[PDB]
Amino acid sequence: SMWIQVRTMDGRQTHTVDSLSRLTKVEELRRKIQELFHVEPGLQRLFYRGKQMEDGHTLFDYEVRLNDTIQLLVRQS
Repeated sequence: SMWIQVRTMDGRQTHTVDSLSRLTKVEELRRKIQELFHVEPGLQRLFYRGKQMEDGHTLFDYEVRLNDTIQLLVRQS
């Protein structure tokens, strides 16, 4: 069980996502992020240490650890 921070690329908005496991899928993270930031998954692009995060992969795949941060960019289209 784990928690991570999601912060916008501009720095202005941040939310903890919790009740995750290291096996959580990126697509599932996108859905959690929608509830908190109100951004449809299709417009979310997620970055971990500058690397774009892809569906089908887990947090463990990206080596994300407890309370690490991932960036959210919101596309216009």
